[PDB]
Amino acid sequence: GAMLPTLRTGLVIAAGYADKVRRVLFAQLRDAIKSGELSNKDVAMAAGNLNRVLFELLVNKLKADKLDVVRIQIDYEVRDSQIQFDFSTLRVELWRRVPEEEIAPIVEDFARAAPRLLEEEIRFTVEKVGETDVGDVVYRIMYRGSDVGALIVTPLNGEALVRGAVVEPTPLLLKRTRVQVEADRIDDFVRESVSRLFSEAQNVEKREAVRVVNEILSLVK
Amino acid sequence: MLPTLRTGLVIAAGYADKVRRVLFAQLRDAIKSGELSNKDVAMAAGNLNRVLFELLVNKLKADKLDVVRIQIDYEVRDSQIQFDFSTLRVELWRRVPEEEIAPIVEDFARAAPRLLEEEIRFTVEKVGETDVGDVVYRIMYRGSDVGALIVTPLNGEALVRGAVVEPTPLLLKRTRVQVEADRIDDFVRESVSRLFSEAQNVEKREAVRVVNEILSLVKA
Amino acid sequence: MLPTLRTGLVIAAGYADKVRRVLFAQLRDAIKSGELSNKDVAMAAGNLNRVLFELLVNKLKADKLDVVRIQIDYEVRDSQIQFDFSTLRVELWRRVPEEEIAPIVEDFARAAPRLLEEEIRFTVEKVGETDVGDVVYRIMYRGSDVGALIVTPLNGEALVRGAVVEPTPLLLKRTRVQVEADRIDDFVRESVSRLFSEAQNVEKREAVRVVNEILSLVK
Amino acid sequence: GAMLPTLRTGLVIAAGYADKVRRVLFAQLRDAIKSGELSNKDVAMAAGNLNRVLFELLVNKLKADKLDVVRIQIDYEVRDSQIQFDFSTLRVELWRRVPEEEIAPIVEDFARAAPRLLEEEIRFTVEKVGETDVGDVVYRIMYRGSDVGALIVTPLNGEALVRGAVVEPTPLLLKRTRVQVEADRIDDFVRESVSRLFSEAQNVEKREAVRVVNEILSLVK
Repeated sequence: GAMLPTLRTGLVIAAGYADKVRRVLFAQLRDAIKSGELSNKDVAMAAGNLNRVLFELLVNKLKADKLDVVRIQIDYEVRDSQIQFDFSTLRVELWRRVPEEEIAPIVEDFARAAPRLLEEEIRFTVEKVGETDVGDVVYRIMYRGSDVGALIVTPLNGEALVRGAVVEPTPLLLKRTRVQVEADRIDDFVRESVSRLFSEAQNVEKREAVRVVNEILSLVK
Repeated sequence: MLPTLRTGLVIAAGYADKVRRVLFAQLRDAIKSGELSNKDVAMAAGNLNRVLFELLVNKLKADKLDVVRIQIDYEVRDSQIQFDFSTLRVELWRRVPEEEIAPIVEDFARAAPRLLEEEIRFTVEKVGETDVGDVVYRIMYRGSDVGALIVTPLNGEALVRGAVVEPTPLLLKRTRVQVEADRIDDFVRESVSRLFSEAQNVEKREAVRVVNEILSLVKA
Repeated sequence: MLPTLRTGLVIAAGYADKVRRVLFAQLRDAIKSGELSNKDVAMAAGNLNRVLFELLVNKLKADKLDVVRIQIDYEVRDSQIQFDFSTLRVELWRRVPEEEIAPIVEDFARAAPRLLEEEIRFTVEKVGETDVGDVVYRIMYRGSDVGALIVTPLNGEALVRGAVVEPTPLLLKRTRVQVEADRIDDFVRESVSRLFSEAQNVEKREAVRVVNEILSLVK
Repeated sequence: GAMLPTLRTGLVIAAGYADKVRRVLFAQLRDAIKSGELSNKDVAMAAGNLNRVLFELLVNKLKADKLDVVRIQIDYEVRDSQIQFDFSTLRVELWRRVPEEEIAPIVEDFARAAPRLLEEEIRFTVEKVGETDVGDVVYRIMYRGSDVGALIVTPLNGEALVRGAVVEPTPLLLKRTRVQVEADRIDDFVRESVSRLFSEAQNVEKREAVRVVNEILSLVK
């Protein structure tokens, strides 16, 4: 009734799936082999059997190219000195390669505009989402009309505290910042200043940005 | 020549964190030594990620569940990181929808047990003979070249060794059989599948190497 | 700046395959483009591996079950890889014998289950006011600094949030508690463990960023 | 019952064990989460609790430094939307850092000689093991007095085929090579030529060399 361990290859070029499967299976069963529950031979045969099935599935049925990408997982049971895969748990993902002829032109041309983009300031817009229990105001942040983050403003007297994050086009964290407000409406000040505020935000992991966006949005909902 | 930032294969939704993590790993010594600040590296990765966003999401229309692999050279000058955009390479692989894959995977879940029951059927074709008179055969699976074997005739007996890469990598270790020299060809054609039903499961790279070693003996 | 072959952490027994695999991966594009052959790369990795063997076994006296991390710069000249040995760096960690580790782990393993669910006790030390008048506290575990807490006094209420990195990373999200302003110090010293007993389990890196964000407001 | 899944960190610097533990557990339980069998919260708490316990073991009991390396594994059972660790399966390995001050000077000195050490053929020695049933001669190969490989010699007529493999000081495969030599001179020939032969051997992965050595040694008797 307990969950079974799972053989997972992660992403691998299709030409390499067989040795990925074998190496992962050996790594997972290293202790079973040292303990004498299983022999090397047992594990090699189990991996070889699974590769034999995958070959028919990936190469003959799905027609995967050797330069495509696959990810495979399957659960297995080791008991009574025998390994059995549970094929009802087999999952296969496939990604098909975009021909270089199609990509390279685009990349080449784009690389010419790149040195500009590296430095050029990101322009964002905002729309009000609501207020918190404590009277903070929450805004959604957008990049080219699409939602990418959130901002939270705490009104003071002719100033305010601002904090927020965006996930795109690069993940940024705007740490608590105190700013003088020169506009009757906080709304007006947020509209004209959001891009300037983020021009000094810090670069972080996407995961961190996502957490902060979600925390802020949760305070209004 | 320059260090290269390399992501390896990554799901597109995760490319930015991979870029950041790889760059920090590569420049950990330059930071520990004060040559660069944590901030310098974060900003470099951040700026690169911004550029990659426009490329991947706009120009290449990559979906977040696609796979990408990215590399670009960079230089560390005067405590600044500078990317060489003429070395920017991007690879893209587009996800096959579950609808196309799931039913097919489902079939093999069902057919796997009986598929494993069957001995793998191989066929052979003579390729040539070596300097010392060993006979070399190519091995095929469903008509396509997958391997090779080599047979050394002795007096009334013979040594056999070989490998196949597909449908699973198998190494046939040196095996001694009793057979008359003038029937070795008949022997190979009749018994290739039986010989390999007892071969060793190995890495593909090993089987690939053995097949090439064998074939090279009959190619001048 | 030159490319750098880097192994990351690897058991000494396996450093050779790591060096080889990393070198091929880094030169994948130069091979494709005929700048180098597979033979050239394989041979370069092989020669480097031989040199590292001598250093590891003769000079560093590394055991095959020790851990190493190696790096060295290289360039490609006239279709041949050339290593720059002035940039060779090797780090080594020596295995603590299993015989010494196992009794300690085994004994502790017996108590682990009890310890698993038990409440973590924290203490605090007031740091002081921020510019706008929130109050920051350091959080300590067993007399050691592990986190920070920031309290924003309201009208008969206070907002509290914070984080600790040890003994496990926890994030206390924005929480509104009923407390009088003159009672805040006492409330915090009295309730910090209770508050964190229902904090969010997070990554250590998240908690670190939050602790630094908070302490920077008063440093 | 069936063998349980195992949480394994691989090698990790001690200061990073908690996040490795958390990331691996999430990766392994991603499907249980997506299926509704477990929540993100369940997994986060399981990992956090384990990390809490590991903190006491690593930092206080084994007294690991943050810059040491550790590797941790423990089995766990998931069933009925509940994660339970089996602490009787907890295994921890520790490696203590060798101070830079101590290694750096050794490495720097060695690096002076490294280039001139590549102008040098690897010197192997051999010892005869025995003959195979068909009369091939098998030798063990040694480097620094230790067994690192094997060679097999098949006498022809005034000639011989030689092949073999070593795993140290770097993995090398000597492909079938035909050489001129009288049969009663093979021992002498092998002593005098093994190092010269391996100077042109193929560089391979360690496992490839191991397999050849074993297959050659298995033929003896």
